[PDB]
Amino acid sequence: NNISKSAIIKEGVIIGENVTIEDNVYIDYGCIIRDNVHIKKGSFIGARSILGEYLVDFYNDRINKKHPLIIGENALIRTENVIYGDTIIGDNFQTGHKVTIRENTKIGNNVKIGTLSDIQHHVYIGNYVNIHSNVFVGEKSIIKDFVWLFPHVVLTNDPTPPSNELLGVTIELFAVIAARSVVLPGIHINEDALVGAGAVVTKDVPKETVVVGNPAREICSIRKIKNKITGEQVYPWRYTFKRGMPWEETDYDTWIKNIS
Amino acid sequence: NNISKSAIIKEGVIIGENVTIEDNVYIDYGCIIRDNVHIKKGSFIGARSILGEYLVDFYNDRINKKHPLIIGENALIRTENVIYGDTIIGDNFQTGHKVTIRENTKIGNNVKIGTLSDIQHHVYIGNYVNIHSNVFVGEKSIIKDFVWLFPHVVLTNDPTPPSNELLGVTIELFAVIAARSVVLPGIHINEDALVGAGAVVTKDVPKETVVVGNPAREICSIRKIKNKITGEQVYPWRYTFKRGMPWEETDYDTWIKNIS
Amino acid sequence: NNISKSAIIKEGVIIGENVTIEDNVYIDYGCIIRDNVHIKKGSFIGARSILGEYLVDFYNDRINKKHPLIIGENALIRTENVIYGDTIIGDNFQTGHKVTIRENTKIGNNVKIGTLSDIQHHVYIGNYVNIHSNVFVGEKSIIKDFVWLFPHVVLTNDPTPPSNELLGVTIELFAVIAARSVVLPGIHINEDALVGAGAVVTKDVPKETVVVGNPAREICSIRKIKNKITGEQVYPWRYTFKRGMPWEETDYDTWIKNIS
Ligand SMILES: CC(C)(COP(=O)(O)OP(=O)(O)OC[C@H]1O[C@@H](n2cnc3c(N)ncnc32)[C@H](O)[C@@H]1OP(=O)(O)O)[C@@H](O)C(=O)NCCC(=O)NCCS
Ligand SMILES: CC(C)(COP(=O)(O)OP(=O)(O)OC[C@H]1O[C@@H](n2cnc3c(N)ncnc32)[C@H](O)[C@@H]1OP(=O)(O)O)[C@@H](O)C(=O)NCCC(=O)NCCS
Ligand SMILES: CC(C)(COP(=O)(O)OP(=O)(O)OC[C@H]1O[C@@H](n2cnc3c(N)ncnc32)[C@H](O)[C@@H]1OP(=O)(O)O)[C@@H](O)C(=O)NCCC(=O)NCCS
Ligand SMILES: Cc1cn([C@H]2C[C@H](O)[C@@H](COP(=O)(O)OP(=O)(O)O[C@H]3O[C@H](C)[C@@H](O)[C@H](N)[C@H]3O)O2)c(=O)[nH]c1=O
Ligand SMILES: Cc1cn([C@H]2C[C@H](O)[C@@H](COP(=O)(O)OP(=O)(O)O[C@H]3O[C@H](C)[C@@H](O)[C@H](N)[C@H]3O)O2)c(=O)[nH]c1=O
Ligand SMILES: Cc1cn([C@H]2C[C@H](O)[C@@H](COP(=O)(O)OP(=O)(O)O[C@H]3O[C@H](C)[C@@H](O)[C@H](N)[C@H]3O)O2)c(=O)[nH]c1=O
Repeated sequence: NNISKSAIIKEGVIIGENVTIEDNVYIDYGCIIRDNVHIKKGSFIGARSILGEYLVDFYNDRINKKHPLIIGENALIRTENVIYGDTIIGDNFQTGHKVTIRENTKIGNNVKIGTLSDIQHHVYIGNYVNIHSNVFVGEKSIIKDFVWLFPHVVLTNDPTPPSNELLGVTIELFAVIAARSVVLPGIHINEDALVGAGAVVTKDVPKETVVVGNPAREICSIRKIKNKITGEQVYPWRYTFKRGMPWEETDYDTWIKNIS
Repeated sequence: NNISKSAIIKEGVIIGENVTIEDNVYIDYGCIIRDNVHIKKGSFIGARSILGEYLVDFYNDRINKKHPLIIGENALIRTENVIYGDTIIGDNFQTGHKVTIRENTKIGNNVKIGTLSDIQHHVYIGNYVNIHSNVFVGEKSIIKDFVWLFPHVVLTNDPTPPSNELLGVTIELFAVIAARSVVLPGIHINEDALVGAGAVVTKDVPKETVVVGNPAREICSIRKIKNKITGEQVYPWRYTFKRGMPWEETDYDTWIKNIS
Repeated sequence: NNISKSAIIKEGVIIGENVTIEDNVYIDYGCIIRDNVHIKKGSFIGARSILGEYLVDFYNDRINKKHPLIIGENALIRTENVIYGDTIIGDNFQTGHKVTIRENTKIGNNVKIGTLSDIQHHVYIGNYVNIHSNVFVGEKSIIKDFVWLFPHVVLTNDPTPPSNELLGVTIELFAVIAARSVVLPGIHINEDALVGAGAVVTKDVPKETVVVGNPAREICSIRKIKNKITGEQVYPWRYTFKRGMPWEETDYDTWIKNIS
C-alpha cells in the first residue's frame, strides 16, 4: 500500500491491499477499506463506512477482483457510507449518513448526496449536483450539472417491468425535482425545469416549465414563480440563489462570462 | 467523565470526554459515544449507534466543539442510530434501526421514531408522538403532541426550491398523516385532522377534516369514518385507541380532566 | 455452539450461544451473531450485519429469550442487515445493504430484498420474490411467488389509523407493483396484475389488469402492453423475461409442465 504519514487513521479501521491514502486524510473509527481504493488528500471518511465494496464477481469464489475506487480531494464523507469499486468521485464531495453508491458510476465535483441516498450502478452525476435525503437513483440515469433532487425522489429505468431493455432518465442543467417525485423510464427533464413535489412524471418536461401532479401536467413556465416570502421572481434560480455555488462570491452572469 | 458503576458497557464501545452515563444504562456493542453526551438512567443504547455526532463546525479543523447531547431516562434506542449534538431527547424515547437525528432538535417524552427515519436540524417534536418507518422530517417542522406520521411521510420546507427563506410545516395535536404523504412548505395541519395515504398536501388542513389525493382535497370530517371491521366511528382516535397512550389505564376524558 | 471448521469468520465478529454455523459460511468483519441463530451451508453474511436481533421481550429485563433465527443455504446477505429472531429464511436469499427484517416472518427461496428495505413482523414472502430498494412491507402482508415490488413501494395495514384491527395486503402470483406506489390496507392485488408507478392503490386489483394514478384507476389489461423498445407484447412477463427465474434455462411452459 501507500498511506501518508500525515493521514489520520482511527482505531478499528481495517485496510486491504493496493490502497493509497493521501496527505491529511482522516479515516474515522471502524471504517473498512477493501482493496484497490485511492483516497485523495484532505478527505474525511466517516465512521464505519466501507469503501471498495465487493462487486458481484467477488461472490463467485470469494476472491476479490480488481475494481478500483477513487475519491477526490477534500471529501466530507459521513458515517457508514458504502461505496463500490469501479467508480469515481471528484473533489469536494460531501455526503450524509448511510449512503450507498454502486459500481461503474461517475460523480463530479462539488457534489452532495444526502442521508440514505442510494445511487445505483452505471450512473452519471455531474458537478455541483445536490441530492438530498433518501433519493433513489437507478442505473442509467444521467444527472447534469446543478441539478437538485429533493428528498425521496425516485428515478426509474424499466418501462414495462420486469424487462430486458432499460432506459435511463436524463435530467438537464439546473433542473429541480421536488420532494417525493418519481420519474418514469427514459424521460427527459429539460434545463431549468421544475417538477413539483410528489409528482409522477410520465412525459418529457420542456425547458423552464413547471409540471405537477399524478400524472404530472404542465402548469406554467418557471418564470411565473414568485418567492412566497418576498414576492420576487425565483427562477432561473441561478439568479436568485447562490449558497454553495461557484458564483457565491460574485454573480452568475459575471461568473459564466469568465467560465465560458 | 462520569460513568455509573451500574452501567453496562459492552465490547467495542468507544467513549470521548465530558460524557455522563447514568445508572443502569446498557450500551451495546461498538457504540461510539463522542464528547459532550449525557445519557440518563436506565436507557438502552443500540449496537453501533453513534451519539454526539459531529456538527459541521467540526470539519473546519477537525477539532470537536462543545455541542451537548442529552437523552432522557429509559430510552430504548435501537441499532445504529446517529444522534447529533445540541439536541435534547426526553424520557421513554424509543427508536427503530438506523435512525438519524440532527442538531438543534427537541424531542419530547414518550416519543417513538421508527426504522430509517430522518429528523433534520431545528425540529421540534412533542410528547407521545409516533413517527414510523422512513419518515423525513425537514428543518423547521413543528410536530405537536400525539401526532402520528406513518411510513415514508415527508415534511418539506423550501416553497420555491432552491431558495433562502424556508417555511416549516406545523402539525397540530392528534393529527394523523397516513403513509407516503408529502406536505408542502409552511402548511398547517390542524388538530385531529387526517391526511389520507399518499396524499400531496398543498393547502392548510382544517381541524377534524379528511383530505386525500394529489393535490389533496377535503372529502369529509373525520367523524364520518367508521371502523372497517367493527363499523364504529373511529375519530377522534383518542376515544377509540389507547395502546401506548397516557390514558391506557383509564379513559381519555377522565385522564384529561385530571391533566388539565 | 456449533461452528464448522470450514466456516470463515473475519475479525470483529461477536458470537453468542446456541449458534450453528454450517460448512463454508463466510461471516464478514464485525458481524454480531446473537443467540439462537442457525446459518446454513455456503452462506455469506455481510459486514456488520446483526443476526438474531433482540425481540421486545428482551428489553423487559435485558435477558435474551430464545427466538430462533434460521437462514437457508447459499445466502448472499450484504452489509449491515438486521435480522430478528423467530423468523425463517430459505435458500439462495440475497440482499442489498442495510436491510431490516422483523420477527415472525417467513421468506421463501430465491428471494431478493434490496438496499434499505424494511420487512416488518409477521410477514410472509414466497419464492422467487423480488423486492428492490427501500420498500416498506408492513406486518400481515402476504406476498406470493414471483411478485416484484419496485423501489419505495409501501404496503400498509391500518385502515383507519391508528386502530386496533389491522388488515394485511395480499399480493398474488407474478404481480408487479411499480416504483413509489402505496397499497392501502387489506387490498387484494390479483395475479399477473400491474400497478403503475407512483400509484395510490385503494381498491382490489383484478387479475391481469393495469391500474395507475391517485387514486389508482384501471386502464387496461396487461396484455395491451407493448415493449417500448421492441414493440412486442410484454405480459404475462413470465413469457418475456426469465433472468434469475427457474425457467432461465428453458421456457416457462415446458418448465411449468414439469413442476406441476
Ligand atoms: C411547484 C410549487 C412550488 C407550487 O407552485 P405554486 O405557485 O405554489 O402553485 P399554487 O399553490 O400557488 O397554485 C397552484 C394550483 O395547483 C395546485 N398545486 C400546487 N402544487 C401542486 C403539486 N405539487 N401537486 C399537485 N397540485 C399542485 C395548487 O393546490 C393549486 O391547485 P388549485 O387549482 O386547486 O388552486 C410546489 O408545488 C412545489 O412542489 N414546491 C416544492 C416543495 C418542495 O419539495 N421543496 C423541496 C423539499 S424541502
Ligand atoms: C382516509 C382513508 C382512511 C380512506 O377513507 P375511506 O372512507 O376508506 O374512503 P372510501 O374508500 O370508503 O371511499 C373513498 C373514495 O375516495 C377514494 N379514496 C380513498 N382513499 C383515497 C386516497 N388515500 N387517495 C385518493 N383517493 C382516495 C376512494 O377510492 C373512493 O374514491 P371513489 O370516488 O372512486 O369511490 C384512507 O384513504 C387512508 O389513507 N387510510 C390510511 C392507510 C394508512 O396509511 N395507514 C397507515 C399505514 S399502516
Ligand atoms: C404502467 C406503465 C408501464 C405505463 O403504461 P403506458 O402504456 O406507457 O401508458 P402510456 O404512457 O403509453 O399512455 C398512458 C396514459 O396514462 C398516463 N399514465 C401512464 N402511466 C401513468 C402513471 N404511472 N400514473 C398516472 N398516469 C399514467 C399517461 O401519461 C397517458 O396519460 P394521458 O391520457 O394524459 O396520455 C407505467 O406507468 C409504469 O408504471 N411503468 C413502470 C415504471 C417503473 O416503476 N419501473 C420500475 C422501477 S425501475
Ligand atoms: C450539513 C449536513 C448535511 N447532512 C446531510 C443531511 C441531508 O440529507 C443532506 C443535506 O443537508 P443540508 O446540507 O443541511 O440541506 P441543504 O442546505 O442542501 O438544503 C436546504 O437548503 C435548500 C436550499 C432547501 O431547498 C432545502 N429544503 C434545505 O434542506 O446532507 C447531514 O447529515 N449532516 C450535516 O451536518
Ligand atoms: C417494537 C419494535 C419497533 N421497531 C420499529 C419498527 C417501526 O419502524 C417502528 C414502529 O414499530 P411498531 O411499534 O411495531 O409499530 P406500531 O405498533 O407503532 O404501529 C402499528 O400499530 C399502529 C396503530 C398501526 O396504525 C400501524 N400500521 C402498525 O404498525 O419501530 C422495531 O424495529 N423493532 C421492534 O421490536
Ligand atoms: C447485484 C447487487 C444488488 N444490490 C442490491 C441493489 C438493489 O437494491 C437490489 C437489486 O439490485 P439489482 O439486482 O442490480 O436490480 P435487479 O437486476 O433485480 O433489477 C433490474 O432489472 C429489473 C428487471 C428492472 O426492472 C430494474 N429496474 C433493474 O434495477 O439489490 C446491491 O446492492 N449490490 C449488488 O451488487
